[PDB]
Amino acid sequence: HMRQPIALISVHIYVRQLGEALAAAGWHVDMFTRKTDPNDPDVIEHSPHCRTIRLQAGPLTYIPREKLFETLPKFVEAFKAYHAKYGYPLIHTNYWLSGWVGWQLRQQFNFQWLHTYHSRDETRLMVEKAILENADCVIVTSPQEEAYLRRWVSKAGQTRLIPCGTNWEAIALQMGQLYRQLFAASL
Repeated sequence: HMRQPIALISVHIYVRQLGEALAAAGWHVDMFTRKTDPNDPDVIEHSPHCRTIRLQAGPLTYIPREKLFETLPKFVEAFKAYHAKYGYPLIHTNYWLSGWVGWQLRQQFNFQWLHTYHSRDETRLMVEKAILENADCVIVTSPQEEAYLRRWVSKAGQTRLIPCGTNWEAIALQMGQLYRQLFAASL
């Protein structure tokens, strides 16, 4: 629908399943995550318009989320080689760490930026505030996490409820609709 090459970013199963259901509905989807082994493949094609791209960004090993922040400037540089060619009009970031990447990108480029929230503290809170303030839309997966965000992080920004679940077709349809809403708001 609406506008073509979209990028989902998950530095660290939410994104993999979303992008495949999105592409089933017709979106051209490139999903980016980090490499965690030097024998990892660079591109995994799932369908003619859906693939996962694994970027070398920090050590070629499994790094847990609580140690990933320092790898993000490298993830931004690796991603910028793909964004330099594909020019993604929409980028959808997953978890606050990928959102830092989205935040850095949005400071340099003009794209529709959506972010999905999920539930060191000093860094996370400042970054989560920056994302809420500058992203076009932040997705929460339950009222309880929306309640937490508004209580403990910030009241700023636009949040939308797309609930946790195992029906990825349904989720993708709701996400797709948001994408198109964002794109039409160009006026």
